[PDB]
Amino acid sequence: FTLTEVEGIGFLTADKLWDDPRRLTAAAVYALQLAGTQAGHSFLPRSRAEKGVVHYTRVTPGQARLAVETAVELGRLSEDDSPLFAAATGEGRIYLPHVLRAEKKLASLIRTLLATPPADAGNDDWAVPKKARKGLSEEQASVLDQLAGHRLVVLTGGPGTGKSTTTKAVADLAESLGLEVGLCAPTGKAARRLGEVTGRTASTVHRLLGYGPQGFRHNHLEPAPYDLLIVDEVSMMGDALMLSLLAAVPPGARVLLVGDTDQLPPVDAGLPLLALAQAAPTIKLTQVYRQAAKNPIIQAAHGLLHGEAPAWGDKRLNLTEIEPDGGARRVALMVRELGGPGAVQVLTPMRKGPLGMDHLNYHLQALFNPGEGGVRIAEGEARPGDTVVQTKNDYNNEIFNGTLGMVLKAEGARLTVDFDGNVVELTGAELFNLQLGYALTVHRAQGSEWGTVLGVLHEAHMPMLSRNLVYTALTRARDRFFSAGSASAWQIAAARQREARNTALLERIRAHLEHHH
Repeated sequence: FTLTEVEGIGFLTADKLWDDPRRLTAAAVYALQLAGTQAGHSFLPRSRAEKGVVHYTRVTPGQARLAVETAVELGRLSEDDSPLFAAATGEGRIYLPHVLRAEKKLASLIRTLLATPPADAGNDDWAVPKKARKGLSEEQASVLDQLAGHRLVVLTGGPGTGKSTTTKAVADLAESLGLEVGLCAPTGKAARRLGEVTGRTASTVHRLLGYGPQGFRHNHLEPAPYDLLIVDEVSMMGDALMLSLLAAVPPGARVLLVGDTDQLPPVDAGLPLLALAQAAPTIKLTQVYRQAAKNPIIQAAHGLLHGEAPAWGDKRLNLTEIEPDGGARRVALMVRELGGPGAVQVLTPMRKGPLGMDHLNYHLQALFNPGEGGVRIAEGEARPGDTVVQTKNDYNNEIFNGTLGMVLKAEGARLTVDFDGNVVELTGAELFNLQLGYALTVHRAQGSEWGTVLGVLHEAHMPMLSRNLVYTALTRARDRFFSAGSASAWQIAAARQREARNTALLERIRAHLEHHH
């Protein structure tokens, strides 16, 4: 059962391979793991931890109590009942030890960044000319002023706002002052877009941090060599990667974090951007561009925030009702009508089930790349001409999680794929870390943008029908968004604010600086 923690194997398999204290204390560890995985919680109150053990192992509640208690005293879980900023529930918090540590380290790192001024002894040479605020609004310009004598600044804003132009004004002003600017996003397509709009070279957060099988090269011992780090799409970053980034900022150096707080929350535990947007000096763009204002998609997205489903029927924003169980063929035909795979990106909330990703890919592949005798992968078959997605990091071939590839040939049980120039032949186990990429899930689509998007949505995706999911899906589209499924699925998404994550980061931050000195 000690296999619960070692990366790869877990409780799942160790259980159905095995009512003994060793099982129970590990089922406690497992209850917390599932907390992070499903709901993105950094912790669970004691009662909810105990309830998880009862659910996932079906012991008595005293056995679940003993399990959690045994896990704590052994160091396999952490209790915390410290009065943070708000303190009075009669109940302690339990964490995976490393998740409590990360949260405390991140809060501590955030506070020193907020409580210290920028410098190289105690210098300035960050000045704000009227030439620097050229064609910026009161708000967008204020980011340049806030950066003057603050090391951590946050820029939030929805799609209509001008974060691109604001980000460019920052990078321009900083390099004119002589500073080294580093540009940064969580995904490769986000990174690329940031380089394009700034007219510079950007990197994934992991590249910029020097990532490999050894971990991150850059950290407090060897900072990322930049006087100003610019990071975009921070909505996607959980506590863990935030910590790895912020810990890599040279002392006295600056960081500008830019995000859309209404996007989906991170996949990993935490809501750092949301915490930072509340504690750090944050510029919240509220002005939509004129050409953005007219865009139906941008308007539907803002309606979502008012818990209002989109108003369909526009040539740029419409919905065609389909039945999910047999409706994937129809989606493939809808894509053909739009000029095929090249002219439209299909998105779905989930991988499995009716109109899930696997369902859609089968039909997309059948209709646009018919054929036989390809190399079998995670699900279905890969053939030349097929798009592919890498689903976990290949450390040997240096292919990152979520890289899109083009299958050039599949011969025997060997797949030859071009990922973004990296032509690489794959076999064996690393064939099961590939999936067909005609249809992408909304989560895998985060940070990516297309001209037109076909978004599937139906009661069939019930658990995933949240406001944030439908907000992200919609903001993947620049020009046109077509939906397939049910109108009412959207109404259920719009009415449903996603669940509240357990995170104490904000509370820890406000502890560190407000009630201190």
